[PDB]
Amino acid sequence: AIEVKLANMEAEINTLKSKLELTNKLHAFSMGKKSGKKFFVTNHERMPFSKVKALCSELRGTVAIPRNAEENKAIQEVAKTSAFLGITDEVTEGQFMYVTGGRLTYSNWKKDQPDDWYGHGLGGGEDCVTIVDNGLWNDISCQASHTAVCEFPA
Amino acid sequence: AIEVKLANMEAEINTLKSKLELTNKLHAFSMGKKSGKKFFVTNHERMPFSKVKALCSELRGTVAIPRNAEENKAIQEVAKTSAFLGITDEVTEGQFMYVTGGRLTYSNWKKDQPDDWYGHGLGGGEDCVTIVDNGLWNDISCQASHTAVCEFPA
Amino acid sequence: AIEVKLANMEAEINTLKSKLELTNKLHAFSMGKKSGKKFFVTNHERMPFSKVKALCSELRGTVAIPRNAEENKAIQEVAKTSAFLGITDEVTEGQFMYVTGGRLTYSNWKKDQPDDWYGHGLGGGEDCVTIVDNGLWNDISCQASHTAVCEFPA
Ligand SMILES: [Ca+2]
Ligand SMILES: [Ca+2]
Ligand SMILES: [Ca+2]
Ligand SMILES: [Ca+2]
Ligand SMILES: [Ca+2]
Ligand SMILES: [Ca+2]
Ligand SMILES: [Ca+2]
Ligand SMILES: [Ca+2]
Ligand SMILES: [Cl-]
Ligand SMILES: [Cl-]
Repeated sequence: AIEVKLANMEAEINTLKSKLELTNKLHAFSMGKKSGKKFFVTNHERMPFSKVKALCSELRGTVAIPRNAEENKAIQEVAKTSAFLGITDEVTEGQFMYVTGGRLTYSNWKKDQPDDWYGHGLGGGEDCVTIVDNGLWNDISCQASHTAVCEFPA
Repeated sequence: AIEVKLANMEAEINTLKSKLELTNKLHAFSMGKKSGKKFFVTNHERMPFSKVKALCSELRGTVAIPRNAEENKAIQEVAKTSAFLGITDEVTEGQFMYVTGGRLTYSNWKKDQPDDWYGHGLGGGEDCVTIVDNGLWNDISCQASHTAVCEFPA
Repeated sequence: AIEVKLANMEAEINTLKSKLELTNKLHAFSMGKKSGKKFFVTNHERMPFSKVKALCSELRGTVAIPRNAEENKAIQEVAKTSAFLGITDEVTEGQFMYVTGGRLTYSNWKKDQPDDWYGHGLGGGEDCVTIVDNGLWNDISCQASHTAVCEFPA
């Protein structure tokens, strides 16, 4: 009994691991993940930047980051409306960095952006960035509520 | 050593349980579940009430129930058409009841509703309720087939 | 106490098996699987036939196969564009077989199809099959890239 039972349970566990792996692969496929390509997902909820970061982290992902023109379109395609990107200049004004560290390698800044505008009325300038429906970027208040779009690896 | 092996397997199972909880959260998210809000989902197949209860209960859910405005809205936006609500007046006509227990509070009936049209010839009167595209409710025979839309806790 | 821990472990694994089954049922439902019907899913990615086969097999599914008009409509609605079907005449030219075995029965060929056309330039004739926007079929090169649509049992 004992050792045989324990050995069986090891196989039961290993089997459940593979089944859950498959379940994850099937769910990623159903949500449009393309082979060897990172994928973006949203629940279409609007919330402040801090909450987006917290939510994506809780899903073991990150706030969507467009690294090139293709991903930028992929993100605008998933969001539909304005969405926060994992890029901010909170650490040093004027210097945008990825939430995952490092300076920008790609940008699609809209005409007259970024400007750290104060007139929004939420207080402070603008330290966060949103991708709008046309794919263009705009620095906005991290306090404002925009669509949460999480990114998961390729 | 048996005990060590056993402890290592307990740790594995705990990892699997966490991974499954994550799988569930990411799925809810991908299907639009909003933070702190009920989760409404549908496959679009229409069937009699008893079947919907059996189906949602198989998924550890309940037939949708719009307890307030936003919820009634969410349901009507996920249903796309006439879908059963978890409400019935089989204990006392006119006295609708949440299948989960409790007297009907919020409501969005249609004019001339409920009429309890006992005359369809398929099974008594109209003891069930369906929400339609316009969000309004109508009392319908529980024998009739309508869209299955389940709800899951916030 | 070894035996108590082993018995709790058995119960833990079963609870996990039960939870994963529910997760799979919920996912299929959210993906549009009707009761007692097989369901079709796509990530909307285009690739050669061998790739689609490999991908669906990895998910424990098979390349979509219409066995009647309803299923043909279901697949057509899911794909939204040209997609490979699990039907080919690669074993014996002119005779179409299902990838899971057996001679093709139900068909929905477009007028003048199949024609084993070589004029595409991809080399060889046309041994695979795509369902197009209107639901009609066309034999095509297995080397061409079409939408990956997988089928999972009822
Ligand atoms: Ca076993
Ligand atoms: Ca700034
Ligand atoms: Ca700005
Ligand atoms: Ca009644
Ligand atoms: Ca009525
Ligand atoms: Ca326990
Ligand atoms: Ca051929
Ligand atoms: Ca052809
Ligand atoms: Cl800010
Ligand atoms: Cl071919």
